[PDB]
Amino acid sequence: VFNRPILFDIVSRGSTADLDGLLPFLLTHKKRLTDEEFREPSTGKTCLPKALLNLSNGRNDTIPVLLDIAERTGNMREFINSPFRDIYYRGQTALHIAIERRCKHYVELLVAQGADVHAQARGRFFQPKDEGGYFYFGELPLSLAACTNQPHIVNYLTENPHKKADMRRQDSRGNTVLHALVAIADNTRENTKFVTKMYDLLLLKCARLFPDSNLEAVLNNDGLSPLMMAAKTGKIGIFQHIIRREVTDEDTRHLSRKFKDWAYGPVYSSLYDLSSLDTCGEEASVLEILVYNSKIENRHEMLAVEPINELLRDKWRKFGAVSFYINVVSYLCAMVIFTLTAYYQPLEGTPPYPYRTTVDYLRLAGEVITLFTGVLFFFTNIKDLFMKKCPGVNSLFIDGSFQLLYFIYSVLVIVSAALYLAGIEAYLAVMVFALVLGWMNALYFTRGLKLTGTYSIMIQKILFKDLFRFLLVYLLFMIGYASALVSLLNPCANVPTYPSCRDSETFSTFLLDLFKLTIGMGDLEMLSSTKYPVVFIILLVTYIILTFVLLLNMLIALMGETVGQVSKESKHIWKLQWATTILDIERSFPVFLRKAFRSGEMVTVGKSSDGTPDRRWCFRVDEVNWSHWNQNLGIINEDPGKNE
Ligand SMILES: CCCCCC/C=C/CCCCCCCC(=O)O[C@H](COC(=O)CCCCCCCCCCC/C=C/CCCCCCCC)COP(=O)(O)OCC[N+](C)(C)C
Ligand SMILES: CCCCCC/C=C/CCCCCCCC(=O)O[C@H](COC(=O)CCCCCCCCCCC/C=C\CCCCCCCC)COP(=O)(O)OCC[N+](C)(C)C
Ligand SMILES: CCCCCC/C=C\CCCCCCCC(=O)O[C@H](COC(=O)CCCCCCCCCCC/C=C/CCCCCCCC)COP(=O)(O)OCC[N+](C)(C)C
Ligand SMILES: CCCCCC/C=C\CCCCCCCC(=O)O[C@H](COC(=O)CCCCCCCCCCC/C=C\CCCCCCCC)COP(=O)(O)OCC[N+](C)(C)C
Ligand SMILES: CCCCCC/C=C\CCCCCCCC(=O)O[C@H](COC(=O)CCCCCCCCCCC/C=C\CCCCCCCC)COP(=O)(O)OCC[N+](C)(C)C
Ligand SMILES: CCCCCC/C=C\CCCCCCCC(=O)O[C@H](COC(=O)CCCCCCCCCCC/C=C\CCCCCCCC)COP(=O)(O)OCC[N+](C)(C)C
Ligand SMILES: CCCCCC/C=C\CCCCCCCC(=O)O[C@H](COC(=O)CCCCCCCCCCC/C=C\CCCCCCCC)COP(=O)(O)OCC[N+](C)(C)C
Ligand code: NA
Repeated sequence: VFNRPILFDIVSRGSTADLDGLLPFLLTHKKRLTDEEFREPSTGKTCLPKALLNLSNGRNDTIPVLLDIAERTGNMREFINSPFRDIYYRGQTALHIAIERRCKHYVELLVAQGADVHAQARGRFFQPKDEGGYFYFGELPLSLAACTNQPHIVNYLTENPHKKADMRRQDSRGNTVLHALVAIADNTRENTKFVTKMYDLLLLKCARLFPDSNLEAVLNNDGLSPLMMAAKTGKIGIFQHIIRREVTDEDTRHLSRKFKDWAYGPVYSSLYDLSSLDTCGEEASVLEILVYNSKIENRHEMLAVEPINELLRDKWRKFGAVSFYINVVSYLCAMVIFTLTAYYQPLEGTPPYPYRTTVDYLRLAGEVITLFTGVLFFFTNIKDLFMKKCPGVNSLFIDGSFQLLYFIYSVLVIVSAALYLAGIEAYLAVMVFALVLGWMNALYFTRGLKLTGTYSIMIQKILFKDLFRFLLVYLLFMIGYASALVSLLNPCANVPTYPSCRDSETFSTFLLDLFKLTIGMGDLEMLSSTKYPVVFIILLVTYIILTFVLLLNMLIALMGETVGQVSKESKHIWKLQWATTILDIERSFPVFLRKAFRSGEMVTVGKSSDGTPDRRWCFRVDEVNWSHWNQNLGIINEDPGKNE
């Protein structure tokens, strides 16, 4: 009377008037609502999911009934819990369905019987949009309700009579509720609204509940926290909100990262928490994540917030400026040292090994210092291949290209030294390409000034969305005419004189004469040796119009369309270049020296409810406001000033 297909029409239909009869039929035959001849063969779906999917205006009258019949045969902690055993909805239960349908009345019901509030929806659907899934809320019903802008259940699953969902529970990746809100978040307006609210709501609620380590400290199975997870994923709206977290109620002020050290009239000093941002060596940091392994589309907005920008300038003036300007002079000299050898490198015989003088020993000092630079830039770039390297190289204006070019320069100094030692005499030609790269690799060191650093990246953008497009067509106009005009010149079999005639290098030299014409440093050198002389000049004049008057001047005009558009991008890319420069210098120091150039200070920011004073390494920011007069919230230092 009640087989599989007939019921799943009923509970789908929502008619609680023909299923009066399951009990006398589901008791004498000794069946159960959780059998294999009663669930769909593919997923594992049951009456109780099917009801909530087929929900009539927020009300399916069958769920109060089926669980009554479930009890009188007997199952609640096996019926409600029954997960879909698919590889695609794995772990999903009726409760995961009761909240996504946004039905609160039954979440009370499903929890009233004590179903589960930590079942983990591990399916390929319940997977981020980086694996082959759609919607990753975490994996828990609590993490779901928070990640769907549904506060009242997020309260309920915490504050209810029956079994409570704690916030400390990790999903299969370590990610708690707050790790998950950073995952579902985007940097839109309405998303960042409830993300921050439900973010706030919980770590406040974690403190009134378990009075211990904040939930925001709970790392995951990658090693990251919600703040370091926002930095890696590019979530500004929450990333901002964490760093400027002012909590006023003194029971939870310890969940703050912006403080108010003092406020005399309309001037106050704000004091930021650099607990994770600037950790000198020991811990993983927010600042090394934004700058190295993050999303380049939003780093400039994540580095252009509270203390980060002030924090990098506070590193540049200490050590970042100086050490950089020792890196530049040491490189320029190394290229002087590499210049002098090539100018005093002899050019007779086998590769000129014999030195036998003082000057030739001074040259040898230049070749040994040189080969060091090559192998140095070799090893430093190969260890980078095992460590930081491999973004979208050479379309990446944050040392993506220069890493590639110093690697080339590293090869050619090793090749040239191989051939200079293997006896081949073309050490020079390879060495000559190395020399020119290296002086062009001194554009690397234009980061110490917004002027020249903004300059060396426009060069690289006007070399992409600009003069390669030109090289394309210009090679079509040029091969077209170069083949067309040499087709008119008569061979030298006809007889010895090239510049009138055609033989065997005509094309080659003639391209150069056409390359000179477009740019202007050539002469037409009009020729009567051709068989049709008038048609020849019809074609040169079209080359000169369609290449100097039309393209090479349009080439100037496209740059103007570029440098007006990529200027704002270029100021933002420099701030990454500049920052990546600092953290590389800093990272190269030992920990005791980083810990000597700390950007901050210990401050007694409050008591940790045990009398333990909270000694956080922090960063001051003087600020002024002639409108926010009631600055009487968190005045740590009642005596305003720093009183040095
Ligand atoms: C940029 C190019 C990319 C595609 C590859 C195109 C290659 C172009 C080079 C053309 C070489 C010349 C070959 C034809 C002419 C020639 O030489 O003909 C002959 C025979 O040739 C040779 O014996 C070989 C000599 C050259 C070898 C080294 C080239 C190395 C080029 C490397 C590529 C350049 C970029 C490298 C950087 C890569 C990374 C960048 C980032 C990429 C983005 C990530 C004459 O020679 P000769 O020695 O005089 O022989 C004597 C013959 N006799 C007279 C005695 C009978
Ligand atoms: C204190 C605030 C000062 C503010 C005022 C301004 C001061 C500026 C001083 C600048 C110092 C840095 C410049 C020196 C050269 C330098 O650092 O060259 C670096 C590397 O050099 C070293 O490895 C040498 C080891 C020793 C260095 C420090 C010596 C200075 C110490 C004295 C300063 C004062 C503090 C401590 C002294 C100890 C006692 C405790 C203090 C507290 C009181 C007792 C060059 O970079 P490179 O690796 O080539 O680039 C990275 C390459 N990559 C990763 C990008 C590929
Ligand atoms: C990925 C990097 C690795 C590169 C791969 C290529 C490496 C090695 C090739 C060298 C071996 C070939 C020569 C051996 C045979 C020989 O000996 O051949 C010679 C002539 O050979 C040459 O001239 C070889 C020219 C080499 C240059 C290649 C390109 C180098 C790299 C190019 C890329 C970098 C660009 C920079 C430019 C800046 C602009 C853009 C910047 C970027 C944009 C801003 C024959 O004459 P002969 O006197 O008889 O020789 C002596 C022979 N004897 C009599 C002793 C037996
Ligand atoms: C108050 C501060 C007290 C400290 C004072 C200074 C102390 C020590 C100075 C030590 C000098 C050597 C430091 C080397 C640092 C270094 O390794 O630099 C490298 C640069 O390559 C080299 O150096 C090549 C290696 C061979 C050495 C140089 C040539 C031989 C020695 C010359 C020394 C003489 C100097 C100058 C004489 C002329 C003077 C005119 C003044 C004028 C003042 C205006 C940093 O490249 P990287 O960051 O890794 O970026 C590369 C790109 N990539 C890989 C990251 C993408
Ligand atoms: C390759 C490595 C990289 C090197 C980098 C350092 C290079 C240069 C140092 C420049 C420092 C100042 C730059 C700040 C400019 C600025 O801030 O503002 C600029 C104003 O520009 C200037 O005034 C440029 C200088 C004018 C005089 C030229 C020579 C000065 C250098 C020293 C002398 C060199 C000569 C002769 C040598 C003779 C010696 C005997 C040998 C002779 C033979 C024996 C525009 O204002 P704004 O629009 O507001 O800027 C926007 C950026 N903003 C404000 C946000 C930072
Ligand atoms: C996907 C396309 C792939 C196609 C590639 C095919 C290229 C070449 C293979 C064929 C050449 C074989 C060698 C020729 C024979 C030879 O050895 O001839 C030599 C002379 O030297 C040449 O002729 C070689 C220079 C070029 C010649 C024209 C071809 C032009 C090729 C241009 C390729 C264009 C690519 C791309 C377009 C640009 C835009 C970017 C793309 C799209 C986006 C990426 C011997 O002369 P001699 O005996 O003295 O003759 C005298 C005869 N007399 C006096 C008796 C009548
Ligand atoms: C859209 C661009 C392409 C247009 C192409 C179509 C136009 C013309 C091509 C056909 C020309 C044919 C010429 C005649 C054939 C020839 O060559 O006959 C030669 C001699 O010729 C002549 O005496 C012709 C007199 C001069 C007038 C030339 C044409 C008119 C010139 C103005 C052209 C204006 C338009 C265009 C140019 C500006 C372009 C920039 C725009 C933008 C581009 C996108 C044969 O020698 P022979 O009689 O044996 O020697 C003389 C007799 N004696 C004394 C030895 C016995
Ligand atoms: Na213009």
